[PDB]
Amino acid sequence: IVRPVADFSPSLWGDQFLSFSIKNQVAEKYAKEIEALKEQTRNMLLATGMKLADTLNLIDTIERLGISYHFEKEIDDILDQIYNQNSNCNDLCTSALQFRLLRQHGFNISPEIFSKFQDENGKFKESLASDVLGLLNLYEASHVRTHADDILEDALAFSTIHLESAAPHLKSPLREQVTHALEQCLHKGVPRVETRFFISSIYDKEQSKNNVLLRFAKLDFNLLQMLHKQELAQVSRWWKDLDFVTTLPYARDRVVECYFEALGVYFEPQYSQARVMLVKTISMISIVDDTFDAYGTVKELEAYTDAIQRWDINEIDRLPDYMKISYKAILDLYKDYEKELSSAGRSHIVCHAIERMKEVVRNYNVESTWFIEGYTPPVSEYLSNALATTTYYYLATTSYLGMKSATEQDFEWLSKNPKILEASVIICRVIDDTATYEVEKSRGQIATGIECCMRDYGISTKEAMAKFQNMAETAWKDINEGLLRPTPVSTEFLTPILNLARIVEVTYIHNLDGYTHPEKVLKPHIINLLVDSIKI
Ligand SMILES: C/C=C(\C)CC/C=C(\C)CCC=C(C)C
Ligand SMILES: [Mg+2]
Ligand SMILES: [Mg+2]
Repeated sequence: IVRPVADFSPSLWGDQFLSFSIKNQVAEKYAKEIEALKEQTRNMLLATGMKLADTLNLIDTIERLGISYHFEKEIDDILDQIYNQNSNCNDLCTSALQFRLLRQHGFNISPEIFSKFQDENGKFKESLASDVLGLLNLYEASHVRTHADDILEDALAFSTIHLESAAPHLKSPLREQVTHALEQCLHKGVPRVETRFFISSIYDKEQSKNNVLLRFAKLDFNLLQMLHKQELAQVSRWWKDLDFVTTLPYARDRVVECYFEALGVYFEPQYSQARVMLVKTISMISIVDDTFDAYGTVKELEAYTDAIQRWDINEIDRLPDYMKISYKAILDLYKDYEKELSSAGRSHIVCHAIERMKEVVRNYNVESTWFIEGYTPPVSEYLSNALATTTYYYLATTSYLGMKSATEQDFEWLSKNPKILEASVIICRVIDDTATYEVEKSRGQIATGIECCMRDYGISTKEAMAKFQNMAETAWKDINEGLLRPTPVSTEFLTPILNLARIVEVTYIHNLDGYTHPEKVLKPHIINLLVDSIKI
């Protein structure tokens, strides 16, 4: 049997992550000062008689500095109270910020706060075009719209045109903040990435900066980075022992990239265990994808699918040699999962993640069949299979495994394919097909998402690409709507789904597969998040 040619580039990273020894003295020094700075920060938030604009600017700063995970109660109480006071404020800057912070935290504040800034048609008064800060905040707020927010239909285009016009003459670092926002808005960015940029390129360079807050953010970012470095070391050891880089040389070698993805789903230390489990699944399912996609044969892929469906060690002998590697590693990864959760009595929940992995594999197989036959389904039929081949129902289920508070009713909710999860899956799927379109019409892909769409509707490649853009916009409005209270589960179980959508946007920025081709988009992030500390 003849297999296809290996074209995946090797891991950029070698072994620079394989061993990290925490300087335990440094850590304890950071932690001790952090405790002091934490209380100073708290007392800032609990301070009385602050004006509205100063309270929102404080919370916004703490959030961009990446330290708001320390003050979830205090921030919640202050925004709640702001929500219920429905105060009037005649300042675009403060109104737009009030809107974004409330919406991001689930409070369904009314978009009518923006009507006083519009003319008749509900178009923004162009007299506002010289209010750079107001424009900046309207621009960030315009990314948290729901379907009930068509007052804001114009805010993105209006704020964008005038930020571009103003940017070249703005002072620093405001200029760099605006330029960055136009390339990457806050709401759809990965939080650690946005936080590293804010600390280093913006706040550190602010004439007005608060020194307590800056030192806090620098120390906290560097202290957490040490934890992530440990995790990546241990995950890097795990990957090494499996040695798929030699035994399965057809597969992408990307455990570091998988770690970055999992660090986007959550970065806080309380999710250390969840983070490590999640990375391992991403790795493994990336292997199964390379097998179906650029190596295995029709007959082989079917025995793989059946074996996965059956999910029993007895089945290895039914599969060719190399597939036995994949198969046993998968089954043992899940025995390990069951062991990690024993102590706490949560071993049973592994089966949810398993059922979603079986589903992924089935749909890989269907997609193979469609390719071998040259079948070009209608869009509806394409999606009923290709949504799950994003792995996003699978990764979202996985993300809960390590979260100690995840209950069985939380997994029940996720199994019913709730609206927020589906939106996140749709974003992943259409970003994929827009990016990997051409590159797969080269390898003779006949059932690419875009193709199905053109043939189904009778429309050119462009119009089809714009139709996928619309499903993504619809999907982001659905995610934003899914964060509004009352939430169907704790917000703690909603954020991973939202972060899954962020991860996809950040990895395919500028329409290029950054996981397979990490050097251009993911490499600078991995360096800023996992190599270089923030110079204090
Ligand atoms: C956008 C396309 C994909 C995501 C492919 C399916 C996912 C993987 C093969 C895991 C690595 C990439 C992540 C963004 C988690
Ligand atoms: Mg694939
Ligand atoms: Mg494929």
